[PDB]
Amino acid sequence: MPIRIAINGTGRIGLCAIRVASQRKDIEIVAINSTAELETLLHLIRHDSVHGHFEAQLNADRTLNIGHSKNILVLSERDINKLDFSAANAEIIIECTGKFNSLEASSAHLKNSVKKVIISAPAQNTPTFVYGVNHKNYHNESVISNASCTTNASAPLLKILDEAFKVENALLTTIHSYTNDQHKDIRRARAAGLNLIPTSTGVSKAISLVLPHLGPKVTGLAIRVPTPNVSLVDLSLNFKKSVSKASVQHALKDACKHAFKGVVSIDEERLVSSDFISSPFSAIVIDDQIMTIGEKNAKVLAWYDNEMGYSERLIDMAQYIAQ
Amino acid sequence: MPIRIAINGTGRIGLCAIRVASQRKDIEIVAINSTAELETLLHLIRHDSVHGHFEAQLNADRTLNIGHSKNILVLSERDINKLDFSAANAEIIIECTGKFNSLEASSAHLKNSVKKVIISAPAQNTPTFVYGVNHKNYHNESVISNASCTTNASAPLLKILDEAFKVENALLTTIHSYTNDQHKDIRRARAAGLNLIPTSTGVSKAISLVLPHLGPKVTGLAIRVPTPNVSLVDLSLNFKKSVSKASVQHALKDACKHAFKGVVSIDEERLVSSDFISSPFSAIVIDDQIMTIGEKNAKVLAWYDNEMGYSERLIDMAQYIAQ
Amino acid sequence: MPIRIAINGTGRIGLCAIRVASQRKDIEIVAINSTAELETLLHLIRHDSVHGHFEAQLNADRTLNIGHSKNILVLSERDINKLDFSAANAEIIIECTGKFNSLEASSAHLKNSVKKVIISAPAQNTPTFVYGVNHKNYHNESVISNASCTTNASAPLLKILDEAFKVENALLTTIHSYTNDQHKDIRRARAAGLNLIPTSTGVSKAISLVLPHLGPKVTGLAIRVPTPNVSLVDLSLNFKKSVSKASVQHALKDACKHAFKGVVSIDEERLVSSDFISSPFSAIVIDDQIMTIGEKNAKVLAWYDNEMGYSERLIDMAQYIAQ
Amino acid sequence: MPIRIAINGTGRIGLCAIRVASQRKDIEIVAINSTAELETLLHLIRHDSVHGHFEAQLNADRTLNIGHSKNILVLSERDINKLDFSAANAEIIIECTGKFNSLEASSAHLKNSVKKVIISAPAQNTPTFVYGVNHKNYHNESVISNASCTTNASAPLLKILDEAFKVENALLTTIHSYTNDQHKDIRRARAAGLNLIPTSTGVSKAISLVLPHLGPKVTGLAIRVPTPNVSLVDLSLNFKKSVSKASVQHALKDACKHAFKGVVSIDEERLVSSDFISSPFSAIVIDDQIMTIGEKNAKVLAWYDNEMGYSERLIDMAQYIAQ
Repeated sequence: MPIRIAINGTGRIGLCAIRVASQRKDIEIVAINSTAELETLLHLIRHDSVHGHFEAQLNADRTLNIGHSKNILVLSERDINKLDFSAANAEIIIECTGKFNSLEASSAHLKNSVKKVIISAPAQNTPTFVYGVNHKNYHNESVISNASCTTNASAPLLKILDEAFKVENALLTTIHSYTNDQHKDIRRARAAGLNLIPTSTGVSKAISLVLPHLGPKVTGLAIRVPTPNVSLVDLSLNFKKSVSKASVQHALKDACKHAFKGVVSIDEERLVSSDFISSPFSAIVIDDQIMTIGEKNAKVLAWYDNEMGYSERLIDMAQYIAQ
Repeated sequence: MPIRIAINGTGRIGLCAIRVASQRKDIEIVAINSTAELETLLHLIRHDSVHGHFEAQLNADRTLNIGHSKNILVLSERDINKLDFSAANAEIIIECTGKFNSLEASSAHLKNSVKKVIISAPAQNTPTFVYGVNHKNYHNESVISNASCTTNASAPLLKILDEAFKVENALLTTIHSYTNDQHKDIRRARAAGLNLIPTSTGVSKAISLVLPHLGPKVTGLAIRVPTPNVSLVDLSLNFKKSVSKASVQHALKDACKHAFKGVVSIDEERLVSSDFISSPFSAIVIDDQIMTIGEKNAKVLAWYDNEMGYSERLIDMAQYIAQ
Repeated sequence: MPIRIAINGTGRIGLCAIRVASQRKDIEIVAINSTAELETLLHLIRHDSVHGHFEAQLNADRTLNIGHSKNILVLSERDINKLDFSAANAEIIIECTGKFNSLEASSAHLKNSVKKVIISAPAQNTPTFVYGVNHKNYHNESVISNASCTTNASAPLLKILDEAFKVENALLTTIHSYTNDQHKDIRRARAAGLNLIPTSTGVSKAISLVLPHLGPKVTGLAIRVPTPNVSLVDLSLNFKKSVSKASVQHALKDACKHAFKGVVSIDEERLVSSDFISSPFSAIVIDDQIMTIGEKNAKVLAWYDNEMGYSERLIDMAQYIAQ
Repeated sequence: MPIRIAINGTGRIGLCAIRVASQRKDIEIVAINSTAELETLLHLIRHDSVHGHFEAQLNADRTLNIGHSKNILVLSERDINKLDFSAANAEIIIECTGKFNSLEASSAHLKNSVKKVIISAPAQNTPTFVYGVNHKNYHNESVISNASCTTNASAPLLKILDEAFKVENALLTTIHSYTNDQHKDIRRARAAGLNLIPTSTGVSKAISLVLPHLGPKVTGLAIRVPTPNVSLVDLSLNFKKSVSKASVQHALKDACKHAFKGVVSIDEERLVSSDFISSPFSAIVIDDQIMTIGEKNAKVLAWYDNEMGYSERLIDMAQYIAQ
């Protein structure tokens, strides 16, 4: 029987999760909770400025029909304590509202038929997993976090490169595309659309949750830029083992054939950011721009769609934790 | 007597050089050569989408009157061999067309009253100087290059940090704003306005010209982004001496008080890119985003206006080489 | 004695109103109410991505000192019923929060020393005035609306052209720049940053409030575009009197010399949108693009900064209603 | 036998024409002339920042294989007098370089196997046709123009509305998206990427070529905006017959069912500009934003992709003139 999931929240990540989940034969979306009116929700599923058009229909009984999910109940309840996914017999909640990003808050979902919650964001006090990095450490936790799009891109690369060459230290800069991004930090009060905006983002702590040995050896920051969706991570690494451009390229390519198949990819075609809109990978390595200096240092860049790679991992994690 | 300069070319750098030079009492712009009609040239001097409005007038005899340069002869001759700055008695040519970026090509200017040429770009076979880095090595060369805006930003920082801590290696990434940017590299055939575009840029060779000891120890790349003017350089460095965030901050601040006064600045106000439009500095360090990891590694970011800092250095170099 | 005003709300319009009011010797800003911390508010006054840097200081007693307003009390009270501008003896409130855009809601300000409220937006059930159009009809109303930036641009032009040629009908399209814009209309749910977005905006009703005879003769719409601040209105008019391009140009120019001096301007210099960032005019006519067809029809375009023209009118209206 | 065409020039319109023609079973692309290297041309066919990825292969003999065109000879000859499409037996040239936009210049193609030329731009002294408007007036001319994307959008609407209601006069404003746009007009010297730019465009003359009775009754202008591809035309019309919003809607809808089937479409779904990227229609009417005022005036808006609608018409015209 397909895994019965419900999506809570229909911002960008929730909408992408709907699209992704609808294409998986081992998933049934049984319910969506949205603040939008039904026809607005249908509109936003069908039409997207970056991801294009998508087929979705309304059934006669005003459930939705999308891909393999032919009978999706639509709810509109803001209060998590009143919200009741029981009529749809949901087993896993994908928590995409941004309002309950903690263990205590999202635990309010655990009632009736619901067994598990995956939070689509970093979350306070919450066991955190990145698919391909530490997801096999999962041990039946009922509320988990899928981390951030940034960590989903950088943690796979760090793991691959540490296994090959042994990371001594690394500095990460994320060029974070935020046109579609819907703090004690004064720069967050300034116009996203007109500016490059450097931001601290808790890189060391994030990495520590999924790669505990590396957390203390890495740090970095983000530069928010006014383009949509496709972001880049730039890792500057110092290794124990000597490296060349070729050896770094070969280590990354080998990983994509094996342990990170379907999660990390290599671009050998010299493409640009817009070519990776809607890419399902967590990271796409820019093969020709790998460089080394001295014996022990390298720079590695990788693209990612900050919605679609993440959302593909979200649903991968739902299938995994359902077993 | 003020130094008699002529500006060849009225693209973005030539126009910025006009504006800069007009405000210096020790400079007289005696001539401008432009492919534009006279009233078009006047328009483009007065009105700029990023640098705002500027006072300029046309004299009765149809010379221009701008700041301290009250009698600017306007020429329109494409052929360097026919071009004759003699009627204006020009001594130094600021070569801003992009058509003669070599020692052999720009040497065609050396005739009549002209003694020296400064090329506003990297140039083949041409002695290269960055103000504050190696300009005191100047030894009466008649044709020189002022390098690139990128090297003008990164070379001062490398020099400061090497003097303080000894650079073992460094990796540089420039986030290059190219909305106002008027190769064997296929990515250059793609839409600048819609994409992040990674590009090789010959970092090691560029640094080697002005900091020969460091050239072999540094490399990097650029990511072209569709914002105007204000760029960022991100340096990831490994040092011989142990560093902290504080010690790096103090080394940079001390340099701006002394050896790099008027060339490098520090931002302690947590500003964003648009705040540095039209800045005269080669680099403005982002003080709060300096970070270290391990004992020996640091990341330093700095802003620059890719036209105005460079153009202020261009005119600084003209005053210097005139002695 | 200068007129004692307080600004409620420090979004874009409130910040622009602060800057404007600070430069008027007949105004004293006595208080600002803001949800921001004091140092954040100071930052946002001093630094603006589109309007540039502005001088502001903090006094020893932690009032603000800006231009002619040397002792500005800073409050932070969200609840209009608890908010008390009495300590600063404010007489007029400039209501810029967007939360009280009705006669009933903004009437909660009328207590203690406060005599009048000007709402910086269209407001339900509220007497509405556009400076230069109908402000001389003011008759001591204690709560008024300054309409919208769009109506402030279009209503002056309609008035001028109706007086000259007699408007039979007109169609208005506003190209509304919304990068800095902080409904039953599904298009409002789509990405402002990536799209041209056509929107109904109640043109006929808006015009009817300030030009009652014309309201029934005009309609139109807006197209929201992802550029900042500088908008354009495009009016297509059918007149009773025959017109030429020249006669329309002359009617507009004459009005700017007389009845609309300081409110409407003419651009004879063939400028582009960025040249009018921070312009104080309600509308700047694009003289060379006026056209006619047939005997009776014309098209007239005009620029405006959707923050600064409006905010200059807001303070003009405060001075006027204070008498 | 399929019609043998060759595409001269591989800018945006040439590349779109390749993609379009490759999907038509009654067309064979026999040759492409490009200044690009072969692998660069292949890259630009396969990867597009706005139109996405497209399947194309290189055959063993280094012809291209795209859709129904399995044997495309690739040439690289800049000189029209040396260029020889004979080896590929081309019958119709689609002239997309922008270098030969006149009857005299493009007549240099008429040699060897070539019978006809279609110029993908307005062209001096050249018979001009818009598909659906006047293409049935074609009478075996050997060199023709397909006009501009703007005229392809506006002329169909003018024809429909004139037939229904009789146009007395009209004013047209085109919001022309020019991020992907690769004069005596000083505004053309300013930064396209940062500005709204009003431009005269010879509307009356353009319309006169395809709708001679209407040319004298219409005029207008363009406003160039920094978004990609999807443009809007805004027509303000005065009619002899009385109109309502409903009657205008019905006239446009009826035309799309009949005389303009496949050329004009209606949007009843309240979509935004990005939803029409790569649309094949010359114009897509914005049904809900049609408005009238008085008895005789209306405003009609319509979207178009400024590359793809035009390129679909270009190939439609090639099939038509081949008969």
